[PDB]
Amino acid sequence: DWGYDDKNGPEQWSKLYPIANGNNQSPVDIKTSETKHDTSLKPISVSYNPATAKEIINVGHSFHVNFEDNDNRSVLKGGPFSDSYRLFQFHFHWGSTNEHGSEHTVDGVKYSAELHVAHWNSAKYSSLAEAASKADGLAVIGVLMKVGEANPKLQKVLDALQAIKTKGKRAPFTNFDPSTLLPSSLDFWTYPGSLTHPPLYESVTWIICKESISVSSEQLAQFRSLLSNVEGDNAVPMQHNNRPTQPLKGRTVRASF
Ligand SMILES: CC1(C)OC(c2ccc(S(N)(=O)=O)cc2)=C(c2cccc(F)c2)C1=O
Ligand SMILES: CC1(C)OC(c2ccc(S(N)(=O)=O)cc2)=C(c2cccc(F)c2)C1=O
Ligand SMILES: CC1(C)OC(c2ccc(S(N)(=O)=O)cc2)=C(c2cccc(F)c2)C1=O
Ligand SMILES: [Zn+2]
Repeated sequence: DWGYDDKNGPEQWSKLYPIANGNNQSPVDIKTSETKHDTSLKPISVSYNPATAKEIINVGHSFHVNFEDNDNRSVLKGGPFSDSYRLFQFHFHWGSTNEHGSEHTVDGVKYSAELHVAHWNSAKYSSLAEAASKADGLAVIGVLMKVGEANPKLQKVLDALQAIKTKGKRAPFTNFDPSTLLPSSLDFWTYPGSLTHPPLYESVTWIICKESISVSSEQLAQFRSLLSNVEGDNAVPMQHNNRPTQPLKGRTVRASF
């Protein structure tokens, strides 16, 4: 139903998903003059087991790399968290052009694309499903991506894309540690927010990295070469899937630095 186009995109979401106009919506513009340093913030600690990598799948508006959810082999802790959060997938957002495709912005600056590494609170909840709509249910690391030099760490992901050309296509995807996609500095901002597309639950603690990572124009072109349609239908390229930033509505963005 929803999407990113002229008829079903972000401007239209609040019709079926009224929380689109909520007070903890994501993404946001991080104004660095207005962030608050939090000395009680601990360093971010991620520990992912490459063996938890399971599959890669075209979900129509995007593609996802899913991880096995059985145990806490791959976890995120530290930062603002009391609980350990279990990794369950990562994915990207990008734009119609190579220069304008991220979701979060920093001091009004839009980046080329964005990496999201999603986790759920398995310490407190029974399942991803139970956590999905709890204020403290999900944790997502966002990394801003800036077009420039090719990023060698993306290669395994990119090579898999030809195996998931149309909506619903899935392929095995194993032995990969997405922490290798993270920048060297783990300075970060954090703020309370939401999924950046429907159902838009305000269930997400966001961790946004201070440093960007690279991506080349040719690599972004591989993202856009995916199709949003089901095989057999007319081809619709997966051209863009980033949401505009949303008002902070009183929220405070905390900085670890
Ligand atoms: C909108 C609705 C019902 O939700 C999902 C979906 C939910 C959660 C996650 S995830 N990986 O947990 O974030 C990913 C996808 C799909 C979906 C799943 C596989 C292939 C596909 F083409 C679509 C849907 O059709
Ligand atoms: C299977 C999986 C991952 O789980 C949930 C989900 C489960 C339970 C609850 S809750 N907290 O019980 O209301 C909330 C969400 C969805 C889901 C995805 C898109 C739209 C939607 F409405 C639900 C999924 O695709
Ligand atoms: C609640 C639960 C498990 O989480 C997500 C989800 C996670 C992270 C982000 S994001 N872009 O990082 O904020 C956005 C959405 C979905 C989901 C729903 C519909 C389609 C889909 F592909 C995924 C879910 O069903
Ligand atoms: Zn995302």
